[PDB]
Amino acid sequence: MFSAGHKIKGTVVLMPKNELEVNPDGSAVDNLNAFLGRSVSLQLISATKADAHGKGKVGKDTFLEGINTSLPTLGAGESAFNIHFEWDGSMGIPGAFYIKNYMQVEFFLKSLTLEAISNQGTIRFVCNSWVYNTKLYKSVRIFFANHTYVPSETPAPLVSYREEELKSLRGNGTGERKEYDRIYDYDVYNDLGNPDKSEKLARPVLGGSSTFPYPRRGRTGRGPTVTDPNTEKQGEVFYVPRDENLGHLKSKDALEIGTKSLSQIVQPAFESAFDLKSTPIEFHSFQDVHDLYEGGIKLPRDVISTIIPLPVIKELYRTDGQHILKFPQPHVVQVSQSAWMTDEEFAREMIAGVNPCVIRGLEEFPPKSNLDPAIYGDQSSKITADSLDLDGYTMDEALGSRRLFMLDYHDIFMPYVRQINQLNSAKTYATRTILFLREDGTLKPVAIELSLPHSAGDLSAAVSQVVLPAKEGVESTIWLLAKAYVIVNDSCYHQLMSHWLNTHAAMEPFVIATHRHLSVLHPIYKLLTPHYRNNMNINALARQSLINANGIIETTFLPSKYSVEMSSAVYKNWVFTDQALPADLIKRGVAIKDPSTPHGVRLLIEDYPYAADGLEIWAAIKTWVQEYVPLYYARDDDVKNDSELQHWWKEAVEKGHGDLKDKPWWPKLQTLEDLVEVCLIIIWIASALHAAVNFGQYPYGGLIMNRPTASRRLLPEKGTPEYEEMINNHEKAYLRTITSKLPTLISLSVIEILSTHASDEVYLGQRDNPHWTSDSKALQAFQKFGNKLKEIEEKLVRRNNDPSLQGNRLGPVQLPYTLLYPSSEEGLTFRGIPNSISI
Ligand SMILES: [Fe+3]
Repeated sequence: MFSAGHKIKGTVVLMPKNELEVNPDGSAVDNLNAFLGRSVSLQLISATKADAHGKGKVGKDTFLEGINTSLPTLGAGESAFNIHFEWDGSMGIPGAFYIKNYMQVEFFLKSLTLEAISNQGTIRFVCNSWVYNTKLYKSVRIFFANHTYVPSETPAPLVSYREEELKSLRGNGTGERKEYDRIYDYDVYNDLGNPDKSEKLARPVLGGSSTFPYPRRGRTGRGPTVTDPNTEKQGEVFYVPRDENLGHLKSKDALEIGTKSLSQIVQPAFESAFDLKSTPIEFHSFQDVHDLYEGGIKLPRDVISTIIPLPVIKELYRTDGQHILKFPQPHVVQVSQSAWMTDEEFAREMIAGVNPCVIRGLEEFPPKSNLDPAIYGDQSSKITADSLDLDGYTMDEALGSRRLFMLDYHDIFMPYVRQINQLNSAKTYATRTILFLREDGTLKPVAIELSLPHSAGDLSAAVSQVVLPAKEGVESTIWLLAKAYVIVNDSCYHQLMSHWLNTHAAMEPFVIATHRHLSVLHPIYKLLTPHYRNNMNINALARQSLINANGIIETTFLPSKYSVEMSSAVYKNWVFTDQALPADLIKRGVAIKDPSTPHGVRLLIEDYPYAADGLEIWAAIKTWVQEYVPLYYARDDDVKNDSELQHWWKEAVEKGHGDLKDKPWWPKLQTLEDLVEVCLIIIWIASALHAAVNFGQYPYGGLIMNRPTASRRLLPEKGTPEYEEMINNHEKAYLRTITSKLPTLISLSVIEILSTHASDEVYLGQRDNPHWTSDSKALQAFQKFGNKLKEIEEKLVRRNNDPSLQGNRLGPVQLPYTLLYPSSEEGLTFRGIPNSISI
């Protein structure tokens, strides 16, 4: 009965821990009824009625009453609970709530729904957050209703709560971070080396210096190593704010745990098989490589037994359960097993492959170098115009008609060649490949320059050289090897720069800044956060097993211990505004500004799959951001006066990407134009850019010959048995040059995991909850965005089905370019654009 205290009917949906992360000895059930009694209490907070302090009034401690089992639309191992609050109309309208978990074990709170049949009828709270036992928290967990507000629009009673929650999220910059902590802060990459285990595992700190600038990462606070105070000590779990590590109902969907298992468990098992000489140490012919996805590879019983039961890992190979591991057939060989060897495919993959964003237009000949000849010797190119086959065109005609392009790794790799070549089993060249756009619209490679630095007293007699296309004799073998050296350069740049640096590492500082300065009520927070899903989690796991000293990348890629620092050298030239698709195309000389076109740019290679499909996605995102922003910012002054926004941007730049705060190109955030730009670029990088460079890894690189990760020797001298091998056994010559069999098994496994779409992925044009905001306007705009993406996909399908575009969109491998199709089912699909860098 009501006595100046009326009742509000509410429903709590939560997931018991044994749902998102289960294992036999991890189901401490204590079913539904244990959540009753005095186990969980919530308190409504008023958004309209305030106390003597200006803070909204707080209701009574209310405990769950019972298990609600009414609506079908409730899945994912979720449970609904009935609860009633004593909230008289005088208490105003609830806009938030406190929650205390008195149980020992934490649970995952999905939402609260107040069916307050009066005003708006229904008040919704989308929580999606783990609630640990109350004794573990310094302050009570607070959640807000799904309303959106810029700081100036926050209801007065909620103003203090909004700011306190942000202060809580920031922490104070000290202390070892714990599992239940939700503290976002920055730190340099000083956690990769392992000096305490060995001086050989000591690595330079990346970030915080002019020698090694680098984006910041999430602070973990484990403390100094015993031997080095600048290096953070080892830890079995690399912390990420609690909700950044949400589980999966299905174990097979926890793809990010794969790298740890592969490095620590699978790799040592593979190694033993080789140490015991139970399998040939090297591939002896191309068929030995093809065998991996056909009949498979035979390994010792206990190596199969070590692999076969592991979650995620067991999904990577088919097995007989005793001796065979069989990898899935890579997309690149599904129609033709030899097409990867063609010059047509080599050039096509530069515009439609795994790394379609490095090629540049060449407007002068010969190509020039900006490196010091005093250090590296004469840097003039040795490629002669007269030696090239440009389909009848003269050099001047090719240059003027904008038909000359290049894949230039000369200046990028030259500074590292000497030190990489001093390593055992690592030999590389700083390569440059010249390409010509034929009249038929396809690209053809016309020359490759294999350069080596030359200094006084060089012990090595190896010299630089230019290799030209050849289809027969030893010359054809030399040209095939030349393409291999180029792809090793490309694979390394792709893995470390196009992929790791530009997406994973560049985005983390924005994730941290967003949680530290934009409240969950903020429209820009709601706009950006979906594009951060799993990013910090995958990054922390990467720092621990992928990019760490002796981790997966160092043990499978050419640069070895120099891998990650090379990406710091490249970061010196990373420009935020150049990450925008149009600016990138223009900067690389593959497109020119053209106001008369729909996208504002004219492509110099009209059928450049990545760029043409990408511009369509870029346009759809821009339209969405341009429609969303106005809903909350009427004029430029509103942007300038948003305190959270200014704080967020100031920190993202001066702290997150602090080593480059001194650059002239950082956008200011004083106008509506600036805001749309920064958000558009962030969303682009997290979704489409990452998808384009990530999901083709196994599809193209699943055949080691197509995408070698390392080279082990330079070209042989004419009078040596190695030279004789090129003439007599070119397959063996090729295999001895590229990645060895053991590291191949490990790298194929990693890229297989990274190219897989978890079944619980949230794609571009999707949100994890249909009530992310109460604002119907923002909800309409998002609907248009999704409809437009479906429209774009129909168009890309037509492009792939158009025979006149077969040369660049399909190639001799007959693999339709689907990497930029917005949607996809689960698996290794070669399509689908996730909202974020989630793997
Ligand atoms: Fe990735």
